[PDB]
Formats: sequence, structure tokens, C-alpha cells
Amino acid sequence: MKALELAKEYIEKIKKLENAEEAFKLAVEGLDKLSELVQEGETEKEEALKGVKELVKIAVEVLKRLGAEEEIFRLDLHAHIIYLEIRT
Amino acid sequence: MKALELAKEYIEKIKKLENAEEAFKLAVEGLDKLSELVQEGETEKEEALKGVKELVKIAVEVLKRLGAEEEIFRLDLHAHIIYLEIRT
Amino acid sequence: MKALELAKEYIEKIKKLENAEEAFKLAVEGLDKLSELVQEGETEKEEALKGVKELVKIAVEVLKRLGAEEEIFRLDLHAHIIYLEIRT
Amino acid sequence: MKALELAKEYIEKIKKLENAEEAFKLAVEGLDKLSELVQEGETEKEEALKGVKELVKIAVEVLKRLGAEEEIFRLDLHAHIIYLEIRT
Ligand SMILES: [Zn+2]
Ligand SMILES: [Zn+2]
Ligand SMILES: [Zn+2]
Ligand SMILES: [Zn+2]
Repeated sequence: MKALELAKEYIEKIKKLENAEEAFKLAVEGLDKLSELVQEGETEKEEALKGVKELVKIAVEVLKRLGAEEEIFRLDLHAHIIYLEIRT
Repeated sequence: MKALELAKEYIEKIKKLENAEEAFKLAVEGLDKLSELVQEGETEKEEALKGVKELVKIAVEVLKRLGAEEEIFRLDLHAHIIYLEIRT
Repeated sequence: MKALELAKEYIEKIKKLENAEEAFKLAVEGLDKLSELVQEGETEKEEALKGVKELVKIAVEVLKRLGAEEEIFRLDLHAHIIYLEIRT
Repeated sequence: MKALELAKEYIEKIKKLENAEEAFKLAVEGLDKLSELVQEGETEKEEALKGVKELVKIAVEVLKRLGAEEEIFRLDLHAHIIYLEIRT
């Protein structure tokens, strides 16, 4: 279950953070790697979508702790583009 | 008619606002939830598209009252990505 | 030929400008209306794509006159999203 | 192999840079031209995707040298939109 383990790893990493550029960088990276996972054919679409949603939830929570509103909208936009990218 | 009722609720909320980050946050949230509505299979595409257009119209009107041009373009971009997201 | 006439009208409007927020606003509006043209079924995809390209060329030229680099990238991104929006 | 030669030309250009707005401008331009390559029917999708990935890797490396984080996220977003644009 590569998608859920990647989401797991990235959620773990991100929860530790008290910097917002750092957490944003990591969230977008995790989303990139979630999309890369599907493109190579190594997990089904539904699994990647689940991972994206869980990672994004955690990342947006952290960002809201640090008050990083701009970054929150930026990650949501990227999440929506990533979401489109996965469904072919 | 879940889409129109969600658009209705969000239009109602947003019209009350005199803050631009608040109205922007709410518009994008409503658009997220409009897209989420379809993904679960709980309303047809045409209905969600209508809701997105009506919500976006109201939100952009409010934002123009408060002079929030940056946010206006940001919501339009998100509206277009959401629109793509709905049509599979 | 609704697409080319809309592009024509908007190119005409935009060439007159010496403000960059104004020209950007108008370019994005023209692109919105170009996409709206297709959605209603009132011109073929190829025609709208042509109009988008010509309008975007003119708008980016004007913006470069005024040195509005941020807006240029923003219009290009919106142009690419609009382009995706048209091809279903 | 038009895609790889375009990526090659642009990678060559970009490696020379010590300005971040310049390298960003060039990366996005190369990605535009990579997408334009496919639309005219002059290279297969897989080739353009390879070129986009290699160009983006180099550009993001340069940008990280110059500390241009905002531009990095902007190029990644554009890379994802370009990627969607290529797969029809
Ligand atoms: Zn990305
Ligand atoms: Zn969203
Ligand atoms: Zn638009
Ligand atoms: Zn572009």
C-alpha cells in the first residue's frame, strides 16, 4: 500500500514542524510523490486519492496552527491540480 | 438538490462579510465542498456547476466591494480548477 | 465567428491601456468569456483556442511594456487552465 | 526528437543563470514550448513528458541555488498544469 505509507511518512514528518515554509514545502513534495506513485503504475487511483486527502488534512491543520493562510490556499490549489493529475 | 442548497448556505454566509480574507476563505471552502458533493455521487454534474457559478458570482461581488483584487483572481483560478475537477 | 470577434473586441480594448492591473483584469475576463462561449455550444473548440492564443499574445505584449511580470505569469497560468477547460 | 532537443536547449540556457526571475521566465517558457510541441503533432506525449521532467529538475535546482522558493512552487504548479495539458 505505497500510497498510504507515503502519506504516513509525510504526515509523520510534517506534524513535527513549527516552520510554515518547511511544512508547505513538504506537503507539496508529498503530493508530488503521491502523483508520481500512480504514474509509474504502482498503486491504484483510489489509494493515491485517499493519501492526498489525509496528507492535505494534516498539512492544512499544521499551517493553520502557524497562521500561514497564503500557503494554505496554495496547497489546496496544488492538491486540486494533483487530484486532476491522478484521474488521468 | 444538495448543490443548490450548499451554494445557498454559502452565499448567505458570505453576503454578511466585511472582511476579504474571510470571504475568500469561505468561497474557496464552498467550492471545495461543491466538488466534494459530486465525487461522492450525491448530485449530478450540471447541478454542481450551477452552484459554483452562483457562489462565485456572489463572492466576487463582495470581494469587489472590499477591493480585494488579488483574492478575486485567486478565486477565479480555483473556480476554474474546481470546474475542471467536476467534469471528471 | 463569435470566438474571433470576442478576441477582437478584447484585443482592441486592451491595446489602449497604460495600467497593468486593468489590462490583466481584462485579459482574464476575455479568457473567461472565451471559455464560456464554448460551454454554451456557440463555437467550436478550435475557434476558441485560436482566440485565446491571440488575446494572450496581445495581453502579454502590453504587460511586458508595463513591466508586469507577476501578472504575465498569472495570465499564462490562467490561459493554460482555460485551455484545459475548453478541450472538455 | 524535438522534445529532448528543446529540453536540452533550455537546460543549457538556464544553467548559465545567476538571476532567478530570468531562470523562472525561461523555465516556464520552455514548458510552454514543450506543450506547444505536442499540440502541433510533432512529438509523442511520452517524449514531451520526459523533457518537462528534465527541464523542471534543472530549473528547480538553479532556483534553489538562488533561494527562489516562491518561484519554485510557481514552476511546479505550472509544470503540473503543463503535464495535464499534454495528456489531452
Ligand atoms: Zn507539485
Ligand atoms: Zn479547493
Ligand atoms: Zn477565469
Ligand atoms: Zn505556460
